[PDB]
Order: sequence, then structure tokens, then C-alpha cells
Amino acid sequence: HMKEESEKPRGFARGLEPERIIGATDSSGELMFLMKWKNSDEADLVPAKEANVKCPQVVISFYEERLTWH
Amino acid sequence: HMKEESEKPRGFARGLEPERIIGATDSSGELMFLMKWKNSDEADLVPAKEANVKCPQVVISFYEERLTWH
Repeated sequence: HMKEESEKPRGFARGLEPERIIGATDSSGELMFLMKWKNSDEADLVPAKEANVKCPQVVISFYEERLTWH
Repeated sequence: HMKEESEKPRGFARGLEPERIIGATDSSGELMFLMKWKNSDEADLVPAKEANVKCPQVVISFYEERLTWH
């Protein structure tokens, strides 16, 4: 956020439209998502905080598959 | 949606502000959430479709605890 670019774009910064999340992790506490990109094979990790707001519908859709209500 | 009220309000219709989801299930395919209500002990189930749009931030927050990335 402060200066993710500077030389190379990453995640949403890349500009690529998020098709559907296909990954999840965490840097050191905050959750993460390996967001997918339209017409782009190579994806990119995006902070859970950024995804769960810029793409609420998308992130929510992802959980559906990787749920665990049992 | 067609006429949930008619005589008695349920879920978001009640008007109560959703504090934090504390439940999840499914009628017959579509996921569900036992949405909580501000200054209200008695909660109420709300369709996943309604919650994952009217309260994206809330629903997303709920998954955080009930995750399963492993």
C-alpha cells in the first residue's frame, strides 16, 4: 500500500481482473488469497484485507468450496 | 423476498443491525448464517445470498474463525 509498485506491480496493483481465488495462506497473522487473474495463468497473492473488500463477492464465493461447517 | 414479512419480520427484515454471525447451515443447497442482532439475544437465520452482499465484511469476518486452510 505504501509503495507496493515502485518497479513491479503485484496482485490487484497488476490491474488484472480477479476471476476467482485459488489459494489461501498468511504472511505472519493476516490471512491471504492466491487471487486468480483474467486471461492470465500466473496469479498473485493478495492480502485478505484487500480482497475482503475490493472483491467481497469473490472471496465469499471461494469459501463456499473450502467451507467446513461440520 | 417475495413476501417474507406479511405478518412477522425475519432476519434482516427485522431491522436489527447484524453484529456478528454465530451460525451456519443450509435450507436445501444454499448456505445459511445464524446472523446475530444488536441489543438482541434472539438471533435469526439469513440466506447466504443476502448476507454475502448486504454484510460482506461481516460474513467474511465469520469465516476467519471457522476457516480450514489445511
